[PDB]
Amino acid sequence: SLKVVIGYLALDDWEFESLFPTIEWKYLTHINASFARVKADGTLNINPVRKRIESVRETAHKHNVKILISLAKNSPGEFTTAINDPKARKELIQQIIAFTKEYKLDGFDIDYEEYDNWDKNFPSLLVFARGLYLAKEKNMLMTCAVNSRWLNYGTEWEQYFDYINLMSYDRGAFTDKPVQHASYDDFVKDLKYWNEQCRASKSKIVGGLPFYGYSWEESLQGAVDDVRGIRYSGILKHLGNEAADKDNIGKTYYNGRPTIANKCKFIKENDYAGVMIWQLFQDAHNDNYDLKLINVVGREMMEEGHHHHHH
Ligand SMILES: N[C@@H]1[C@@H](O)[C@H](O)[C@@H](CO)O[C@H]1O
Repeated sequence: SLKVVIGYLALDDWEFESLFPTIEWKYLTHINASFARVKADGTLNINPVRKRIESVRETAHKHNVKILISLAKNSPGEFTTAINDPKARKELIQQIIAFTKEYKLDGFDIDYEEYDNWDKNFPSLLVFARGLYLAKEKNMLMTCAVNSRWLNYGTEWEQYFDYINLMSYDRGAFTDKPVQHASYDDFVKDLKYWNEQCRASKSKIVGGLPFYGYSWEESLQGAVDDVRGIRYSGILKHLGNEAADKDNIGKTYYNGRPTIANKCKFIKENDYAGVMIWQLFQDAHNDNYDLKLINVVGREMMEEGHHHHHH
């Protein structure tokens, strides 16, 4: 089966202008334009993507990369409210299909993360999934960003998606207490979980990879964001190039090149669909080109090899 590399791209990222011209398209098969936000009434807040979606699509397509619009809650409870209301649900489904057609995208990605009353709300989420699947075009791609092991998705869910992107990161990282938010062991167990418990064929299961981490270091308390999150580019900037080949330095935990490489290796060695990346823009800049994580994924998943013309 064909391997994939699905990269998330935040279209309203502060570093967009500067970094967009550097996207390594040869190492990507799909990109998820980051978030048209779902509103309580089923309508979409497309402010984070409206200004660049068309331009991103033209570029992606020029490099034969598929582009999907990723959807997530506008604010807590809004995505749930939308799917729990019949008319708002039908409106939402029409908006997604319409946005996808209007901007000539290849599909859409569902990133539903309303954890309040998860089990109670799942039947309505399924009703939503079934609907989108029925309303979408046959050729339109339909993917989803999912959690593993800690939340049930049942065994029906899987069949409606071309690719299931496992968010194997942020594990136990929102308290004091430094932790590795994306360990190798958790990555492997998450993959197993979807194949053995959610009964999803390995052929559509894709392992998520983080191009960022967290730091509980006192010296970086202002460099990290809202939740102590820090980009790989930030990690190299403050911790030095030596950080590129480790998953931890002091109280800063992330995924260095060896681990990213090893996760990619596991994917290939066990015939999974491929890998996914949360935020391509978080990667190192060209000042550290050789230490870029996308190049590690590229060397593992999209290695051209030695070839010649006139075969
Ligand atoms: N014709 C091939 C190219 O397609 C390939 O990209 C290049 C890589 O070095 O080798 C050439 O022989």
